[PDB]
Amino acid sequence: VDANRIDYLLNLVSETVITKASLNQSTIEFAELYDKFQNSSTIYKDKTRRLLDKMPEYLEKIQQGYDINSIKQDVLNEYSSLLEVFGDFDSLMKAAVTKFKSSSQNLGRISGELQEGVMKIRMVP
Amino acid sequence: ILRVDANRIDYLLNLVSETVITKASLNQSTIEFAELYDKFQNSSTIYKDKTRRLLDKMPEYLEKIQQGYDINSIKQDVLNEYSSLLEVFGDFDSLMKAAVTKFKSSSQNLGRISGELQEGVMKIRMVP
Repeated sequence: VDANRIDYLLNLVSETVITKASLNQSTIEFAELYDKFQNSSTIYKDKTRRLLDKMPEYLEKIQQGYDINSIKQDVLNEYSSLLEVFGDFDSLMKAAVTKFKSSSQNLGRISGELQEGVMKIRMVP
Repeated sequence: ILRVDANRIDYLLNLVSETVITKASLNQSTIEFAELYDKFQNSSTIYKDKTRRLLDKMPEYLEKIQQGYDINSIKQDVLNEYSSLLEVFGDFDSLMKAAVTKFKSSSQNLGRISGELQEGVMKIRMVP
């Protein structure tokens, strides 16, 4: 066999180990993203329960003549942040998907090269 | 200008086959996470619509109770908005966790295969 053909196979395996390292890093990124979603989900579900449980106190104040605008001020000040409870989940997720897709596609390219290269040595008599 | 063992080349073929299988599984995991991103985006839009509606309704509904509206209808509608909001992402947390678990499994398998490929390809090289 050609010496340079075997050195190409060694270089492809080197590319595989690097791609393996990047894919491992991607598993950690997606585990972190799962944790972030799970935490934000539990937090919003807990906080929205607290909001509903607060409503009778707001009613008591209104019944005593408290300004409804002050109630609105209290509600929005405490609870409007619910809108952002997931933080940067979506942008972090999109970036992690893009990075994972690139590494996975590169692995496909390497594996195709490995397949054809080793298959062509299997064809030498 | 190199000599290689035929049987070791067939062994490397089986390692490359395992690599291709793992790659196909990793590709499906990229699609799974892309689907989950899209699902999060769609459900997050609904989540914000529902949260804005609940926040707007609460002071309005307090005023309506004071104006003499049927209080049960107010309580019921708040609870109905609240349960819709609690369920807006459905089983996303479980689906995301399962997707991470599958990806971790295939990634670890790739690490094992890559170690075997490294030793396998280096040992086919014989002199003269």
